[PDB]
Amino acid sequence: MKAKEIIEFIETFAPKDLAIEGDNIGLQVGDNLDKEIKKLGIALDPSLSVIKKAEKEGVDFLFTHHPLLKDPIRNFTGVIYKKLKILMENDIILYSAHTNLDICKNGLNDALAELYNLENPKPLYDNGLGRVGIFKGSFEEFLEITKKYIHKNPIVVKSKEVDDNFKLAVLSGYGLSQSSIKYVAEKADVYLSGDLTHHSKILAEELGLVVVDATHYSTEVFGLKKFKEFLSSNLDLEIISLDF
Amino acid sequence: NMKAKEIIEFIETFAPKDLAIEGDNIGLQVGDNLDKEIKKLGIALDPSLSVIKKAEKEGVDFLFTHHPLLKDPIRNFTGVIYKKLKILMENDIILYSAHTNLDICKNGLNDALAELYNLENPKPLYDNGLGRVGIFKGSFEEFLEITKKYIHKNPIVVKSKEVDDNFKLAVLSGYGLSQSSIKYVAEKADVYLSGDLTHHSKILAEELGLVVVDATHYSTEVFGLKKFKEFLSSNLDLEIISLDF
Amino acid sequence: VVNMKAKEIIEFIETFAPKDLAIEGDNIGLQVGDNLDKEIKKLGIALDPSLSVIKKAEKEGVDFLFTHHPLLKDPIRNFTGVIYKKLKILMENDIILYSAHTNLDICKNGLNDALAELYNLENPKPLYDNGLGRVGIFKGSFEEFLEITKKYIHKNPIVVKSKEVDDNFKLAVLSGYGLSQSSIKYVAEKADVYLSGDLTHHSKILAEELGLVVVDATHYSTEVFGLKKFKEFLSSNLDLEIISLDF
Amino acid sequence: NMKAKEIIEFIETFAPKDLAIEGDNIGLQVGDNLDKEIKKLGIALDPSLSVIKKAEKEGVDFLFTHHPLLKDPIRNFTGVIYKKLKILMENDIILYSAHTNLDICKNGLNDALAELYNLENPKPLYDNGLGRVGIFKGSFEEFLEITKKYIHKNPIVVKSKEVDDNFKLAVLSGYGLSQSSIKYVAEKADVYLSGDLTHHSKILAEELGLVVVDATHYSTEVFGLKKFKEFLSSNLDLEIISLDF
Amino acid sequence: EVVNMKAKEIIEFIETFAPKDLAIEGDNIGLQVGDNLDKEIKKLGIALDPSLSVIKKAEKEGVDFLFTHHPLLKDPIRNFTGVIYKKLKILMENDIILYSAHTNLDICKNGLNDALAELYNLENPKPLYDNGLGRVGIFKGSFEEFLEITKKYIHKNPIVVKSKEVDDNFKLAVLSGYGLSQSSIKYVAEKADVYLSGDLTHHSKILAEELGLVVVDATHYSTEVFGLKKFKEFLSSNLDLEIISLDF
Amino acid sequence: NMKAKEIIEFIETFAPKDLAIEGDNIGLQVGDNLDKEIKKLGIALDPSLSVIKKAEKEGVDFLFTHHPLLKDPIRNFTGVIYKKLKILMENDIILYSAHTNLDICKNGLNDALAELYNLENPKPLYDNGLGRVGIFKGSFEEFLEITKKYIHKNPIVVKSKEVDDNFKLAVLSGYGLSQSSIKYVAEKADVYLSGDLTHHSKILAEELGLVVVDATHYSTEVFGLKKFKEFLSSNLDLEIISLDF
Ligand SMILES: [Fe+2]
Ligand SMILES: [Fe+2]
Ligand SMILES: [Fe+2]
Ligand SMILES: [Fe+2]
Ligand SMILES: [Fe+2]
Ligand SMILES: [Fe+2]
Repeated sequence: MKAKEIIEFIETFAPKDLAIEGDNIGLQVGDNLDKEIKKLGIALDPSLSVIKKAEKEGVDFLFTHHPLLKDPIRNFTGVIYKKLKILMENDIILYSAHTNLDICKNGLNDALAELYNLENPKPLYDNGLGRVGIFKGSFEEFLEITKKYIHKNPIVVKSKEVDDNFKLAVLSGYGLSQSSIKYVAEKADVYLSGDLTHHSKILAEELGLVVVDATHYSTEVFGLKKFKEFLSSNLDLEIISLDF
Repeated sequence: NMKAKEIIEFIETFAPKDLAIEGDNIGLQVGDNLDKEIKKLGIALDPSLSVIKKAEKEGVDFLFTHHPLLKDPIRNFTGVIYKKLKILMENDIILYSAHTNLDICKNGLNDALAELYNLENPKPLYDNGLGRVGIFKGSFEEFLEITKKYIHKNPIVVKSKEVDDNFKLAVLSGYGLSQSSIKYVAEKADVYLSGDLTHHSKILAEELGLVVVDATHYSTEVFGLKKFKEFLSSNLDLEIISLDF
Repeated sequence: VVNMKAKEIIEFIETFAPKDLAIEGDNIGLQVGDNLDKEIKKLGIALDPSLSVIKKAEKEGVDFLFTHHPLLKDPIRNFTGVIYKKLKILMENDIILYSAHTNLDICKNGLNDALAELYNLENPKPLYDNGLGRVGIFKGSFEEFLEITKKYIHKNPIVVKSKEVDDNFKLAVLSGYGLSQSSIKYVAEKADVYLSGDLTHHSKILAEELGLVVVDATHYSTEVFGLKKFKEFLSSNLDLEIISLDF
Repeated sequence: NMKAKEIIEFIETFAPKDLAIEGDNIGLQVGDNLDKEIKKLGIALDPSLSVIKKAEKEGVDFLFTHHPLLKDPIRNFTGVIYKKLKILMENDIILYSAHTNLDICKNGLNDALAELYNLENPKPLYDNGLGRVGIFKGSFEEFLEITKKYIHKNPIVVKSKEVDDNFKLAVLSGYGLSQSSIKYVAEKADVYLSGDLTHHSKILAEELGLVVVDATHYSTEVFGLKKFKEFLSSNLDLEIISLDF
Repeated sequence: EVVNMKAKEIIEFIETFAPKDLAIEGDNIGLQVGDNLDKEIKKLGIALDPSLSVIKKAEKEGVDFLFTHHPLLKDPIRNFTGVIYKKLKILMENDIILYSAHTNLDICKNGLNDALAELYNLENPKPLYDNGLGRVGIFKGSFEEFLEITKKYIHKNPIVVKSKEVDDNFKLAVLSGYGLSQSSIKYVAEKADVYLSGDLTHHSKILAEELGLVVVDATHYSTEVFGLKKFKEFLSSNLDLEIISLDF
Repeated sequence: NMKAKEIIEFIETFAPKDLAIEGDNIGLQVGDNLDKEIKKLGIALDPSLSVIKKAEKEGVDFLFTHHPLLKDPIRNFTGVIYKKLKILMENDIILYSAHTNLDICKNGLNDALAELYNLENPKPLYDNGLGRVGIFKGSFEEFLEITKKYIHKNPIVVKSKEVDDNFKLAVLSGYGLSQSSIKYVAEKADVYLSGDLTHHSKILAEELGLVVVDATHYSTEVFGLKKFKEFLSSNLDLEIISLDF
């Protein structure tokens, strides 16, 4: 397969126009997209160690969920220099699907909704991010699923008691901003996401929203693993994971 | 028999308001007549709803907090903010905050951390005076043991590289672990002690080789806030209690 | 005469003056309040949520305070001085404060319609694109228009008589503050005479240059005319004691 | 006798342009050759169309106004501004303004008001130098009588509270009655004399207990402008007339 | 059979050919200087620029209505001194109307860009930019023939940035006026082999060389005046009015 | 045996980075390890693709340019910038720029022009230090002949007016012929020597009566850049070649 064909397949699953405004999705680093691809690597982050591992494992198409850069730059030194040097010197293509992969059908948020078997799931935000629906079971059962499948030691902000058959909101990645807490508190009893910080914990306690931080990494890697299986099943291509 | 304005004078002598960084909402949060006599002072990290309820329950007349009531301004009064204000106003509880001016001032929250680790030749970490950095005269393991004994029993350690003895330690009380902070501090220190670590910042520290120790936002401020509470208790003839620590 | 829940009063008011009619950025709706199941015995109406209005509301046992102007235009993050005094009174008495501002200016039979109907404007149209103000032909003389103004709105309006006004002229009306320099420039292309409130020096000079006759019947009176109509409307439909506080 | 540039130098010695507040469009409004000989100088508050027509009718060569011709810039020349510019350009009448620099300078428009009321220990009201404030050594009624005799016969008085003798009086020539000004001045004075009162500012003054006297924008400026005109007449051998006062 | 027209009739005619809503966002088109548009017009003058020398020549020649492609001012002002004072004074004391059709004249059918596309007989021309500016299509011939046309009809010594060899039947982009900004070079490199426009500067030359876009600078003036002459001929054919050109 | 950081130190001593105007992207463009030993330094006006290819071909390990690689920041790497970065990174070629700091410094690109024309009592043209202006002690024709001999054989001359002997000459290396520059310099000089003339600026200069001589952006910079190259060659024991001049 050619790089552009891999990109075509991925964009059919996760169309770029589903990405939220300003999200740096698509080609991160690359020039010739007609090149035949020897090995595909999948990672959450285009980190320096991921990129070093890509070169070591002979990966020539590196797919990541997070973009290489959010903020644009005009000097190339330090860590970004080391990263670009490896990608360019080895002609490794770097391509990202970020919020388009969060939002698309069977994408990262759908993977969470399906894991918890949410009843009548809907998008949490108007832009399509996150899912919300009824968890048909006890709070304890929800926690066991979280601990078994996502993360063993989640932070639980137990802001109030949770009855059976509650509204569960899920957001893969960083969903625990203060403004998100305020928003989700109007829509759900429990909010499962990642990257909890102090001010957001206090706000959830005030609003009575139960928050479960199963970490940014794990709430995304759960769906990313499913995405990797989908690619492996459909493409005649060697595919490896680099930071999971 | 102290007046609210005299408590405010005492606090602002320790932590002058002009030390606060641009835009920080410090000073009087809620209150009108500052000639009011104050019988009981409450100290808290956060002006949360539960802290404010506890203040009312305990007969607190002056509520001092590190964090301001609001960061972003509002023009409607409903829900939680309505509930908070209602309690403060019907009890005429004054709410007053010292935030980054208390981080930055001499013997404030960052100085308290610097003194705990006995930093050699300490300097402000940032140009605006936030944080401290200097040499820790000992091993990484000794630095960790101090952290576990006095700050947080189990901090997250991002061990991005090996750390030699007599290393450069930067400390910042509260939330110091933004991505831009990681990048900045990596140029100034081997080890960075602060709070509120998140994923992108963890990855960035590993790339840069900066060892990051997250002893939490709460604990890295409450360490110094307890010192500030003792300082107030020693100098003021006033009943003083802590509400969320 | 019975008691209503606050949410029922709000629902009625918003059917008359829908919130989506408000112009961009206008702070309309709930100003101060939490539980809208609160039972309401006495509804108070005011132009302004002033300190004296709020004191009178407390004094008169008002449970629901409706005002045309919002409590705050610019948001705040400290609560001291006057705003402290106002909120303390409202919160201690759990008085709900609710506002309908430009949505009440713009809606059918709202404040601007009330003026257009008073002057019996022929073929009235909205004055601005956002629906604010009204303009049409006044079927009469300038003096007849002034006497109507004097009888119903304000007895001694300031008249900037920029030119002679012939019978059957184009009259623009805007309830409240409609006399900014940019408004004078805009309305000068649309009307012979502009009736509104809050005239200041640079706007007077500008009107004289443009030949636009301006009548300042005051911000207060040009809104209160329609606010009285609104109060009568509520009194006719709601079984509630309803009082006016600053008019 | 005199060239325009000499008239300008004299005015700018009295009211230096660097006194004008940021963004104020002061100085040469319309003109090219400043060596032009000037026989007749006209002074006006506003560079209005009727003032400019009168300048042309009276053979004015140099038109001085307090207010600038334009606050906001334009890139098309039609309607009233076309009419104004055509009269000035076709007659090579120079139009020059001193606006807030004339408000702020020593013996300028605000100083003229301070001196009329014989304010004790006067200070600038704002940090940028606008307005004056000091003690009025007399009763409220005496202050009002001075106001009515020398400034405007029927000022609007917002009597927000009782005013005792020897009160703090703030004065600002022109438009000083914005909401943000009311809030500011309420901290500094018992009584505020200025112009261009509107509804929201009246309500706010009542809430704050600030007594406000609107003696109008026009009259509170023209008082000092008449003084300025006499000063010019005393010092320049030039025919000098006033156009809108 | 030469008569006087009212200014508003001239404006109506021009705006029928080049409607104001074709002008790009922010473009200062329409009436520049003037008040009464019932003014009777005996002599219409056409110019590229409302320069001081053009306005002086207009006054000298008794022009009553001055039409220019470029607006008098792009950026607004609030003081009237120096050159703009000199210009406005001449226009106002003589009550000469100044009116401009700028990008609406660039974009309209048979406007300045179409005139270039037609001169090069572009095959299947399309607007170069989405807002309608410029034209692009196939030049059915050799690069050398394209050059000969350029030299004969537009400008005798055009600057050629020969970034690569150009084969016959290439994609030719044209933009009348200043089309050679860096952002334009980048954009057009994706759409054409050759870019004919005006006002080349150093950074743009380097960028064109990097991208392999052949750029031909036939000057800002000449790439617009070619079409402006057509426009003047069009007016002369349709209005029974004396019409002269002032800076061409 | 000299290190990249030592080359950079030498250059920044001559042209300190703090002389660069606000926002100018000067300093290290591409590079990581500045302890690297440098065997061959290349000097160029532009970090163009052809310059960078030539640098690789000639074995240049330190590439110095006047113009920065990027003015506007990017967050994707494709096309031409990909090709350029790849060549630099795969060969570990350092790219370093001194832009307006080299324009402004003593004996920098603008001083070099001022010295060529032997300007009398030269001063900076702009407040930020850009450009130079002073008296040319000779005729306009003598000035043109110097230009033709040393800078550019055939400069564009916009002869807006006649020029008397001993006129005021302003020089600015590179692109100095913006419309706002034309307006500014017309107040300070009779003749303006710079580069990159476009139509609107030509018209404006004719209106103002400012004589403009466009000796091209490239040539007015390369003149001083050659001087800078000789200065480096005279002081550093290093192979130094020029790449686009
Ligand atoms: Fe993420
Ligand atoms: Fe904090
Ligand atoms: Fe109003
Ligand atoms: Fe004024
Ligand atoms: Fe043009
Ligand atoms: Fe340059």
